[PDB]
Amino acid sequence: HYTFPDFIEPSGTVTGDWVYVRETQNHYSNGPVTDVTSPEFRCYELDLQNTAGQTQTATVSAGDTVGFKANSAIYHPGYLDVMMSPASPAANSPEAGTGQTWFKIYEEKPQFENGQLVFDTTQQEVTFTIPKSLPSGQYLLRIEQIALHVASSYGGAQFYIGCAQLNVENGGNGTPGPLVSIPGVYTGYEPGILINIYNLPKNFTGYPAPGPAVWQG
Amino acid sequence: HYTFPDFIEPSGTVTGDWVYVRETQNHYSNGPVTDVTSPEFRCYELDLQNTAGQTQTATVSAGDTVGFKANSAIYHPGYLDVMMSPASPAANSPEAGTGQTWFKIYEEKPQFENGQLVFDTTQQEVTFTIPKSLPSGQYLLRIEQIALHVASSYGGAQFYIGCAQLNVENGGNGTPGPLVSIPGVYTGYEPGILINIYNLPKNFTGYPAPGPAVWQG
Ligand SMILES: *[C@H]1O[C@H](CO)[C@@H](O)[C@H](O)[C@@H]1O
Ligand SMILES: [Cu+2]
Ligand SMILES: [Cu+2]
Repeated sequence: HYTFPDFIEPSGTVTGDWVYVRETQNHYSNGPVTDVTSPEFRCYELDLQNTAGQTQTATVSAGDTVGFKANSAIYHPGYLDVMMSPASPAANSPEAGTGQTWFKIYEEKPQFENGQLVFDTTQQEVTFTIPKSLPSGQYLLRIEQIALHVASSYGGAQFYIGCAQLNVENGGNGTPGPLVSIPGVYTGYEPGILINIYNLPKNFTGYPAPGPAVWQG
Repeated sequence: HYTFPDFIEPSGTVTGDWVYVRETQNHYSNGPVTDVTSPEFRCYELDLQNTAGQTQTATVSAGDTVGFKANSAIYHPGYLDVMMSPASPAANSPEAGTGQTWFKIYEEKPQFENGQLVFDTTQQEVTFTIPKSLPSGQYLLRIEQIALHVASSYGGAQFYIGCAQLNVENGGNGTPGPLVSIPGVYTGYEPGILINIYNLPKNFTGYPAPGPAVWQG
């Protein structure tokens, strides 16, 4: 149970709560979204229609390292990913990211050792690189942790999400892919989402990361 | 989130919901006790004063195999124990087991190998032997699973509890010990209760079972 209220800007400053990140519904409860088919799986805003317009947009350069800071240690075992979408008409529009335009730029997978998965549950700041070749333009940047501590049953996986609003400058001519929709990216039946992390399947050879591969940009 | 509504009698019959097991407060929620100091940590009854009187008492013999069936798979990782107390004035008295009279008879313990804890989260029926040397008389039989999936913080451990009411016949001359009170047995600071199962401390040699040593009778 945690939120991602703070955008970490290119020079390493942790910005204010919900300044550049769309304030989420769980701003107080810290509870997860658990229905991957729901529209609110996209950015989980306090107000899906009003929150974007109350959120500022951060200017960055393609190639910059940026991040999020969680309100506590990211204490559930899971998979973490960061996905991006061009934001049309702009980063502060609620209609941004409603099409098949999302691509993955970063992930942190559990390790696999001795027939057991290995997790890091002590991280609070998550940082990563905005790809150098990413074209200039407005983008949504979505952090997602899939917490798997009770994921053995359908709808058991817990998703902790935040969407930052970006204005990306000094971009290249890359073509991000593969592309997915959110919701749409998951069914809930994926082997990395519906999973018993404590007693793994017989032919388990490593954590299968769900959704698109990381775009090499 | 599970309950232990069904007593498994000596012949292997899984008995009806709450017949010999005191109906618990989470009879619908399946939610856990989290305050080890609370009086209801004892048997977690729907009504601490009324439930015992509405619960039947199972006649068994010392040496018999008995147990509990949970209402689903016991799917959280943790530590399971079974404790007993002589029940005065009777097994159906709410006053039973209010003293320092509890002893451990059984456990299911997580394993430690290569720096990782190993759990079994697939069991639904828990069976065990009532020690052959146990003195004849009325007893409470308390099953407890300490779920550790979120136990890294104080009060994070989740306790799933059921108390069966027994009339033990054909007993022996054993003297059960060591003895504890419930509440009283735990403080919540035990290294087996206040614990990050995913990222274990430097000087961690193996899972330290909380509470008293198993009484081998
Ligand atoms: C703060 O530091 C960042 C990261 O090195 C730069 O991108 C930025 O121009 C400023 O100097
Ligand atoms: Cu949580
Ligand atoms: Cu539970």
